[PDB]
Amino acid sequence: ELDLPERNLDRRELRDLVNELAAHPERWAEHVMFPEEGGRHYASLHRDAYVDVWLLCWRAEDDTGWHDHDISSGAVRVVAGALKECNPRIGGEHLETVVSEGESFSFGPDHIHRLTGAVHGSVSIHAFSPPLWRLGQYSIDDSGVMRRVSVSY
Amino acid sequence: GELDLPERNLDRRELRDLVNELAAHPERWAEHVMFPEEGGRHYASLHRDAYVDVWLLCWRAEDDTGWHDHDISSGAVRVVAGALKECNPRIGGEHLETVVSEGESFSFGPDHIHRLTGAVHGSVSIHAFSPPLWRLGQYSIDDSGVMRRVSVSYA
Ligand SMILES: [Mg+2]
Ligand SMILES: [Mn+2]
Ligand SMILES: [Mn+2]
Repeated sequence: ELDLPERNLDRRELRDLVNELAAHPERWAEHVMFPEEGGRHYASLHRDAYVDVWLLCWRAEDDTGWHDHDISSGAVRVVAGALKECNPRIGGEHLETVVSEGESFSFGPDHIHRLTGAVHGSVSIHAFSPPLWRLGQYSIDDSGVMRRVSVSY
Repeated sequence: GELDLPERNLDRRELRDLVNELAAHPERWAEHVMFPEEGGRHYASLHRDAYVDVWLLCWRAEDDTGWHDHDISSGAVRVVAGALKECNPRIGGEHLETVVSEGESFSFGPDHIHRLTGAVHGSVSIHAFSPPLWRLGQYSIDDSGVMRRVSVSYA
Protein backbone atom coordinates (compact mmCIF):
# COMPACT_ATOMS: atom_id res chain seq x y z
CA GLU A 1 0.00 0.00 0.00
CA LEU A 2 1.33 3.42 -1.05
CA ASP A 3 0.33 7.02 -0.35
CA LEU A 4 -1.81 7.71 -3.41
CA PRO A 5 -5.04 9.68 -3.77
CA GLU A 6 -8.38 7.92 -3.36
CA ARG A 7 -9.15 8.02 -7.07
CA ASN A 8 -7.96 6.88 -10.46
CA LEU A 9 -4.56 8.27 -11.47
CA ASP A 10 -3.75 10.17 -14.64
CA ARG A 11 -0.79 9.13 -16.77
CA ARG A 12 1.52 11.67 -15.11
CA GLU A 13 0.83 10.19 -11.67
CA LEU A 14 1.25 6.67 -13.07
CA ARG A 15 4.70 7.54 -14.43
CA ASP A 16 5.82 8.98 -11.10
CA LEU A 17 4.49 5.80 -9.51
CA VAL A 18 6.48 3.34 -11.62
CA ASN A 19 9.65 5.39 -11.07
CA GLU A 20 9.15 5.79 -7.31
CA LEU A 21 8.71 2.01 -7.20
CA ALA A 22 11.79 1.35 -9.33
CA ALA A 23 13.67 3.39 -6.70
CA HIS A 24 12.56 0.97 -3.94
CA PRO A 25 13.96 -2.45 -4.95
CA GLU A 26 13.09 -3.68 -1.46
CA ARG A 27 9.51 -4.19 -2.69
CA TRP A 28 10.13 -5.83 -6.09
CA ALA A 29 13.60 -7.42 -6.00
CA GLU A 30 12.29 -10.74 -4.66
CA HIS A 31 9.69 -11.09 -7.45
CA VAL A 32 12.20 -11.13 -10.32
CA MET A 33 11.97 -14.39 -12.27
CA PHE A 34 12.63 -15.41 -15.89
CA PRO A 35 10.65 -18.63 -16.47
CA GLU A 36 12.76 -20.87 -18.68
CA GLU A 37 9.63 -21.40 -20.75
CA GLY A 38 6.30 -20.71 -19.11
CA GLY A 39 4.40 -17.49 -19.71
CA ARG A 40 5.73 -13.96 -19.43
CA HIS A 41 6.36 -13.59 -15.71
CA TYR A 42 3.81 -11.33 -13.99
CA ALA A 43 4.22 -10.23 -10.38
CA SER A 44 1.65 -8.10 -8.57
CA LEU A 45 3.39 -5.29 -6.68
CA HIS A 46 0.22 -3.44 -5.66
CA ARG A 47 -3.46 -3.87 -6.52
CA ASP A 48 -6.37 -1.85 -5.15
CA ALA A 49 -9.59 -0.30 -6.43
CA TYR A 50 -7.68 2.43 -8.31
CA VAL A 51 -4.33 1.04 -9.51
CA ASP A 52 -2.75 -2.20 -10.68
CA VAL A 53 1.06 -2.33 -10.62
CA TRP A 54 2.97 -5.25 -12.12
CA LEU A 55 6.60 -6.33 -12.39
CA LEU A 56 7.32 -7.93 -15.77
CA CYS A 57 10.39 -10.03 -16.58
CA TRP A 58 11.05 -10.48 -20.28
CA ARG A 59 12.61 -13.16 -22.43
CA ALA A 60 13.50 -12.57 -26.07
CA GLU A 61 10.42 -14.71 -26.87
CA ASP A 62 7.84 -12.39 -25.28
CA ASP A 63 5.41 -10.21 -27.22
CA THR A 64 2.20 -8.63 -25.97
CA GLY A 65 0.68 -8.22 -29.41
CA TRP A 66 -1.23 -5.18 -30.58
CA HIS A 67 -3.70 -4.17 -27.89
CA ASP A 68 -5.35 -1.40 -25.89
CA HIS A 69 -6.36 -1.10 -22.24
CA ASP A 70 -10.00 -0.08 -22.78
CA ILE A 71 -10.45 2.67 -20.18
CA SER A 72 -7.15 2.32 -18.30
CA SER A 73 -4.30 4.82 -18.47
CA GLY A 74 -0.83 3.33 -18.13
CA ALA A 75 2.85 3.92 -17.43
CA VAL A 76 5.99 1.83 -17.90
CA ARG A 77 9.45 2.05 -16.35
CA VAL A 78 12.26 -0.13 -17.69
CA VAL A 79 14.36 -1.16 -14.69
CA ALA A 80 16.92 -3.25 -16.59
CA GLY A 81 17.42 -4.07 -20.24
CA ALA A 82 15.31 -2.49 -22.97
CA LEU A 83 11.86 -2.84 -24.52
CA LYS A 84 10.41 -2.01 -27.94
CA GLU A 85 7.26 0.13 -27.78
CA CYS A 86 5.44 0.11 -31.13
CA ASN A 87 2.41 2.24 -31.94
CA PRO A 88 0.15 1.30 -34.87
CA ARG A 89 0.23 3.33 -38.08
CA ILE A 90 -2.36 2.89 -40.83
CA GLY A 91 -0.20 2.16 -43.85
CA GLY A 92 2.04 -0.39 -42.15
CA GLU A 93 4.88 1.98 -41.20
CA HIS A 94 4.46 1.19 -37.52
CA LEU A 95 6.24 3.67 -35.27
CA GLU A 96 8.80 1.81 -33.15
CA THR A 97 10.70 3.14 -30.14
CA VAL A 98 13.37 1.52 -27.99
CA VAL A 99 12.87 2.25 -24.28
CA SER A 100 16.12 1.65 -22.39
CA GLU A 101 16.89 0.96 -18.74
CA GLY A 102 16.15 3.99 -16.58
CA GLU A 103 13.57 5.33 -19.06
CA SER A 104 9.81 5.51 -18.60
CA PHE A 105 6.73 6.61 -20.53
CA SER A 106 3.01 6.95 -19.89
CA PHE A 107 -0.18 7.21 -21.93
CA GLY A 108 -3.88 7.90 -21.67
CA PRO A 109 -6.73 5.42 -21.94
CA ASP A 110 -6.95 5.62 -25.76
CA HIS A 111 -3.49 4.12 -26.33
CA ILE A 112 -2.85 1.27 -28.77
CA HIS A 113 0.61 -0.27 -28.59
CA ARG A 114 2.68 -3.45 -28.67
CA LEU A 115 5.58 -4.33 -26.36
CA THR A 116 8.20 -6.70 -27.76
CA GLY A 117 11.86 -6.82 -28.79
CA ALA A 118 12.90 -7.35 -25.18
CA VAL A 119 16.59 -8.08 -24.73
CA HIS A 120 17.08 -11.09 -22.47
CA GLY A 121 16.95 -10.30 -18.78
CA SER A 122 14.78 -7.20 -19.13
CA VAL A 123 12.77 -6.01 -16.12
CA SER A 124 9.99 -3.42 -16.15
CA ILE A 125 7.33 -2.00 -13.84
CA HIS A 126 3.88 -1.37 -15.32
CA ALA A 127 1.03 0.52 -13.65
CA PHE A 128 -2.58 0.85 -14.82
CA SER A 129 -5.36 3.13 -13.58
CA PRO A 130 -8.22 2.36 -13.42
CA PRO A 131 -7.34 -1.29 -12.77
CA LEU A 132 -6.79 -3.45 -15.83
CA TRP A 133 -9.88 -5.64 -16.12
CA ARG A 134 -10.58 -5.97 -19.87
CA LEU A 135 -8.22 -5.50 -22.81
CA GLY A 136 -8.70 -5.19 -26.55
CA GLN A 137 -6.50 -7.58 -28.52
CA TYR A 138 -6.22 -6.68 -32.19
CA SER A 139 -5.66 -9.13 -35.03
CA ILE A 140 -5.31 -8.84 -38.80
CA ASP A 141 -6.55 -11.71 -40.93
CA ASP A 142 -4.69 -12.91 -44.01
CA SER A 143 -6.97 -10.73 -46.11
CA GLY A 144 -6.09 -7.54 -44.21
CA VAL A 145 -9.22 -6.61 -42.23
CA MET A 146 -8.56 -5.77 -38.59
CA ARG A 147 -10.44 -7.13 -35.57
CA ARG A 148 -10.57 -6.21 -31.88
CA VAL A 149 -11.35 -8.98 -29.39
CA SER A 150 -12.34 -7.90 -25.88
CA VAL A 151 -10.58 -10.27 -23.48
CA SER A 152 -10.27 -10.91 -19.75
CA TYR A 153 -7.03 -10.20 -17.87
CA GLY B 1 -41.21 1.75 -26.45
CA GLU B 2 -40.56 -1.95 -25.91
CA LEU B 3 -40.68 -5.08 -28.06
CA ASP B 4 -41.56 -8.55 -26.77
CA LEU B 5 -38.19 -10.30 -27.04
CA PRO B 6 -36.61 -13.31 -25.30
CA GLU B 7 -35.05 -12.75 -21.88
CA ARG B 8 -31.56 -13.67 -23.11
CA ASN B 9 -28.85 -12.47 -25.46
CA LEU B 10 -29.37 -12.97 -29.19
CA ASP B 11 -26.64 -14.25 -31.50
CA ARG B 12 -25.79 -12.82 -34.92
CA ARG B 13 -28.35 -14.86 -36.86
CA GLU B 14 -31.09 -13.92 -34.39
CA LEU B 15 -30.14 -10.24 -34.52
CA ARG B 16 -30.38 -10.34 -38.31
CA ASP B 17 -33.75 -12.11 -38.13
CA LEU B 18 -34.89 -9.38 -35.73
CA VAL B 19 -33.96 -6.36 -37.85
CA ASN B 20 -35.45 -7.98 -40.95
CA GLU B 21 -38.75 -8.83 -39.26
CA LEU B 22 -39.04 -5.36 -37.72
CA ALA B 23 -38.68 -3.89 -41.21
CA ALA B 24 -41.77 -5.89 -42.22
CA HIS B 25 -43.73 -4.35 -39.31
CA PRO B 26 -43.67 -0.58 -39.89
CA GLU B 27 -46.11 -0.19 -37.00
CA ARG B 28 -43.08 -0.57 -34.71
CA TRP B 29 -40.96 2.24 -36.19
CA ALA B 30 -42.71 4.33 -38.88
CA GLU B 31 -43.62 7.02 -36.35
CA HIS B 32 -39.98 7.60 -35.33
CA VAL B 33 -38.74 8.51 -38.82
CA MET B 34 -37.07 11.92 -38.84
CA PHE B 35 -34.29 13.56 -40.95
CA PRO B 36 -32.59 16.50 -39.06
CA GLU B 37 -32.52 19.87 -40.89
CA GLU B 38 -29.32 20.16 -38.77
CA GLY B 39 -28.09 18.57 -35.48
CA GLY B 40 -26.28 15.19 -35.97
CA ARG B 41 -27.55 11.81 -37.31
CA HIS B 42 -31.06 10.91 -36.01
CA TYR B 43 -31.31 7.79 -33.80
CA ALA B 44 -34.61 6.62 -32.27
CA SER B 45 -34.74 3.86 -29.68
CA LEU B 46 -37.16 1.02 -30.38
CA HIS B 47 -36.08 -1.26 -27.51
CA ARG B 48 -33.49 -1.22 -24.72
CA ASP B 49 -33.20 -3.91 -22.05
CA ALA B 50 -30.51 -6.01 -20.39
CA TYR B 51 -30.13 -8.22 -23.48
CA VAL B 52 -30.90 -6.25 -26.66
CA ASP B 53 -30.74 -2.68 -27.97
CA VAL B 54 -32.69 -1.73 -31.10
CA TRP B 55 -32.41 1.60 -32.92
CA LEU B 56 -33.92 3.17 -36.02
CA LEU B 57 -31.41 5.41 -37.82
CA CYS B 58 -32.38 8.05 -40.40
CA TRP B 59 -29.54 9.17 -42.64
CA ARG B 60 -28.69 12.29 -44.57
CA ALA B 61 -26.03 12.12 -47.26
CA GLU B 62 -23.46 13.71 -44.93
CA ASP B 63 -23.91 11.32 -42.01
CA ASP B 64 -20.97 9.22 -40.86
CA THR B 65 -20.48 6.99 -37.83
CA GLY B 66 -16.69 7.05 -38.02
CA TRP B 67 -14.53 3.99 -37.50
CA HIS B 68 -15.71 2.12 -34.41
CA ASP B 69 -16.23 -1.21 -32.69
CA HIS B 70 -18.96 -2.33 -30.28
CA ASP B 71 -16.83 -3.78 -27.46
CA ILE B 72 -18.63 -7.05 -26.61
CA SER B 73 -21.84 -6.52 -28.62
CA SER B 74 -22.77 -8.51 -31.70
CA GLY B 75 -24.95 -6.64 -34.16
CA ALA B 76 -27.07 -6.50 -37.31
CA VAL B 77 -28.32 -3.90 -39.81
CA ARG B 78 -31.25 -3.90 -42.21
CA VAL B 79 -31.53 -1.02 -44.68
CA VAL B 80 -35.23 -0.24 -44.98
CA ALA B 81 -34.90 2.62 -47.47
CA GLY B 82 -32.08 4.10 -49.51
CA ALA B 83 -28.57 2.76 -49.11
CA LEU B 84 -25.58 2.79 -46.78
CA LYS B 85 -21.86 2.20 -47.34
CA GLU B 86 -20.27 -0.35 -44.98
CA CYS B 87 -16.49 0.13 -44.79
CA ASN B 88 -14.12 -2.23 -43.02
CA PRO B 89 -10.60 -1.05 -42.17
CA ARG B 90 -7.45 -2.39 -43.86
CA ILE B 91 -3.92 -1.65 -42.65
CA GLY B 92 -2.55 -0.10 -45.83
CA GLY B 93 -5.39 2.35 -46.45
CA GLU B 94 -7.30 0.21 -48.97
CA HIS B 95 -10.44 0.05 -46.85
CA LEU B 96 -13.04 -2.50 -47.97
CA GLU B 97 -16.29 -0.74 -48.92
CA THR B 98 -19.68 -2.33 -49.54
CA VAL B 99 -22.97 -0.68 -50.50
CA VAL B 100 -25.89 -2.11 -48.53
CA SER B 101 -29.08 -1.29 -50.43
CA GLU B 102 -32.74 -1.25 -49.42
CA GLY B 103 -33.93 -4.72 -48.46
CA GLU B 104 -30.42 -5.92 -47.60
CA SER B 105 -29.06 -6.81 -44.18
CA PHE B 106 -25.86 -8.01 -42.53
CA SER B 107 -24.67 -9.20 -39.11
CA PHE B 108 -21.34 -9.14 -37.28
CA GLY B 109 -19.72 -10.43 -34.12
CA PRO B 110 -18.16 -8.53 -31.22
CA ASP B 111 -14.75 -8.26 -32.91
CA HIS B 112 -16.05 -6.16 -35.82
CA ILE B 113 -14.58 -2.76 -36.72
CA HIS B 114 -16.49 -0.76 -39.32
CA ARG B 115 -17.74 2.62 -40.49
CA LEU B 116 -21.23 3.31 -41.88
CA THR B 117 -21.76 6.30 -44.17
CA GLY B 118 -25.24 7.26 -45.35
CA ALA B 119 -25.12 6.95 -49.13
CA VAL B 120 -28.41 8.66 -50.04
CA HIS B 121 -30.55 11.25 -48.29
CA GLY B 122 -33.72 9.72 -46.92
CA SER B 123 -32.08 6.40 -46.04
CA VAL B 124 -33.57 4.48 -43.11
CA SER B 125 -32.12 1.46 -41.32
CA ILE B 126 -32.77 -0.69 -38.26
CA HIS B 127 -29.88 -1.64 -35.96
CA ALA B 128 -29.85 -4.28 -33.23
CA PHE B 129 -27.17 -5.15 -30.68
CA SER B 130 -26.79 -8.07 -28.27
CA PRO B 131 -25.54 -7.81 -25.56
CA PRO B 132 -26.66 -4.18 -25.30
CA LEU B 133 -24.53 -1.45 -26.86
CA TRP B 134 -23.48 0.29 -23.65
CA ARG B 135 -19.82 0.75 -24.67
CA LEU B 136 -18.40 1.84 -28.03
CA GLY B 137 -14.81 2.21 -29.18
CA GLN B 138 -14.23 5.21 -31.45
CA TYR B 139 -10.99 5.12 -33.44
CA SER B 140 -9.05 8.20 -34.47
CA ILE B 141 -5.98 8.80 -36.63
CA ASP B 142 -3.54 11.62 -36.01
CA ASP B 143 -1.74 13.08 -39.01
CA SER B 144 1.34 11.25 -37.73
CA GLY B 145 -0.63 8.13 -38.64
CA VAL B 146 -0.84 6.90 -35.05
CA MET B 147 -4.24 5.36 -34.29
CA ARG B 148 -6.03 5.57 -30.94
CA ARG B 149 -9.26 4.08 -29.58
CA VAL B 150 -11.43 6.22 -27.30
CA SER B 151 -13.82 4.10 -25.24
CA VAL B 152 -17.25 5.72 -24.90
CA SER B 153 -20.32 5.00 -22.79
CA TYR B 154 -23.51 4.78 -24.88
CA ALA B 155 -25.70 3.40 -22.07
MG1 LIG C 1 -5.17 1.26 -1.62
MN1 LIG D 1 -0.14 -2.56 -22.77
MN1 LIG E 1 -21.58 0.07 -35.72
